[PDB]
Amino acid sequence: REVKLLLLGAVESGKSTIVKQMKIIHEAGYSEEECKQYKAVVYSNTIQSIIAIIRAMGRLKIDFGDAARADDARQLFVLAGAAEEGFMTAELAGVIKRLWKDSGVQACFNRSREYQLNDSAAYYLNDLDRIAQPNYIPTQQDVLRTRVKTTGIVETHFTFKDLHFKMFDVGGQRSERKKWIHCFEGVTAIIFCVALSDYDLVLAEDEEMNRMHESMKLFDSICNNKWFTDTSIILFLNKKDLFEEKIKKSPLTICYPEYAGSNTYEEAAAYIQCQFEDLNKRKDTKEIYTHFTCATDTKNVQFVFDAVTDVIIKN
Ligand SMILES: Nc1nc2c(ncn2[C@@H]2O[C@H](COP(=O)(O)OP(=O)(O)O)[C@@H](O)[C@H]2O)c(=O)[nH]1
Repeated sequence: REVKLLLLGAVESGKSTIVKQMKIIHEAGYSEEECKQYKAVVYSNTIQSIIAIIRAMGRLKIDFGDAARADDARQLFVLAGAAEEGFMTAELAGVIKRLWKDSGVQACFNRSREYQLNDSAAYYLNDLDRIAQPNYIPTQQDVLRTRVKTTGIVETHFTFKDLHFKMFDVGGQRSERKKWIHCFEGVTAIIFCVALSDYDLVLAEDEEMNRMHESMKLFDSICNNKWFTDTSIILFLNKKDLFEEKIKKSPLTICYPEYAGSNTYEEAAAYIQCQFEDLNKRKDTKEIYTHFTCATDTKNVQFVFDAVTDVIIKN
């Protein structure tokens, strides 16, 4: 039997990451010379992250801890504002390192909810020593942590439990098209991704438009959509890892001011699940299957997928 799966969700919820995890787990996986192809993405990802923080400092009126840093800030734009592709040298690596390490820079970094910063900003920056190497070759995790906007509809075929799957990633924009989406009316299952860590984030261009709400609004559209009653709805409350760390310093009340529980991972996460599951009108007939995930964690996606597949077979 062939199972069709449609990944839906806002931008940066983890869709391509899950697609990548399917290749790694169910297919070949990323080869040494396949990883080399992201050597660049990794550099580009890293350069942009640091530039964003440095650029935010001004916007937020934050000062370097050391003034000799301003000379490094200037040097970053010279090396970056010269190259056209993501590269990496030893001088560049020094600049970035000294900046990363700076107190004023760390201060701006801890107020990242105020600006737009790649989630993996910190990961690449804390391993610059390693990714900066002359022969550096990205690892699977480095590839799973990259950030590439998928414009087209991506798909994958893998086999699992004598079942052949066909995953479709349409992206955020197309998840929205109320009409278009109709072309997918018979889908076996739909995996809807939500980024838990977005609760205290604003949607850039909109800057006052909370993202979790935007996702909540989209979940509502699909969930209660005529074309998917016969379609299973799986909810991946993704980024549980960054949520665990954020929740202990950024209250849920920022997202849900009516929240009265306490701000612990267990209570707050449960509050988010409920808010989503409750958007389901046909709650009588239709059941939503929720899962807390970490798309970059291959062990998690695997355990979790085994679970998803066990449900699809059952119904
Ligand atoms: N820490 C962390 N990073 C994640 C997780 N899921 C995805 N990412 C990162 O999220 C950013 C965007 O994810 P992506 O899968 O490109 O999302 P898409 O826009 O929905 O396809 C990338 O940097 C991903 O590596 C997660 O659970 N935890």
